[PDB]
Amino acid sequence: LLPDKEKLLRNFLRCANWEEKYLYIIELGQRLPELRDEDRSPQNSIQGCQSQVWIVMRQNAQGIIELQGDSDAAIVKGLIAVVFILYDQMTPQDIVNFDVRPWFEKMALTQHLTPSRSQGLEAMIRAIRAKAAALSLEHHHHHH
Amino acid sequence: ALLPDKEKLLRNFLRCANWEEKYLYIIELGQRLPELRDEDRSPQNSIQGCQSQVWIVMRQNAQGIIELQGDSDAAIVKGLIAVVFILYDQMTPQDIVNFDVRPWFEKMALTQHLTPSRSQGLEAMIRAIRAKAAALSLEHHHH
Repeated sequence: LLPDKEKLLRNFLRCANWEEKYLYIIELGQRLPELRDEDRSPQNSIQGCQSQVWIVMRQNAQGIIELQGDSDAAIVKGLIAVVFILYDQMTPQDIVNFDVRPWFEKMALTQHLTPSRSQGLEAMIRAIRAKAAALSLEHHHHHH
Repeated sequence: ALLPDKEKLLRNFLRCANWEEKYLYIIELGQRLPELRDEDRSPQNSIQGCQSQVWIVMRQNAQGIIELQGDSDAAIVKGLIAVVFILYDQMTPQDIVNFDVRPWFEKMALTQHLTPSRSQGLEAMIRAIRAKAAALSLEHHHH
């Protein structure tokens, strides 16, 4: 399976150099479960990642998010796994108020990946939070 | 192959803006290598110590120039092969023997920030080539 966020950060920082870090991210991506051919459709497409990206978020029998995704770009799929780890086992509202910025700063991703890659990472985060917000946002009564 | 010359190659590396762009450029250089002749890929032209399958075939044409072709099992290593071919482009065996690559690898910081084996594999292919070059350099061309 995928390590929790605490272990991800510790293993990442334990890598002796950036090639090891880069291949570790890709390795995690390859560990993601296969995406149902049925879910690999436009409805689940994410734009702005310089590649094909698919992400599906659904709530189980309880109110906890279950995330699945894929990318035709290995490094992008790895970033998908990194975000899944950080948002793992959270309710929609937990995802909305969870600040991931400090985790990425510690990993120093934006400083080692291409700007285009970093933008793709921001796009998926924004897309996941958007989906989490649509499930928890307030429909204020003064707006009915 | 259609690749920049040493001089251009170096400038290109200097322009890389981040670890990833540089890493992928090395992979790109490998992707620019012509495919090896169907089974030119022999245990003979096999290089060892590159933490992967590496093949390099050396040839000397009618003009005494060394022509090199290669391929690797690992994309990054194949990029390192491409770099080596560019450095030795259009050289005679003797040229390859007295060419000090050290200053070039140093300015490119080629294997820096890569896993340890990369610089080991790089050293492997260089000694392999220099070895063959020296052998040929003892038997001189015409003039």
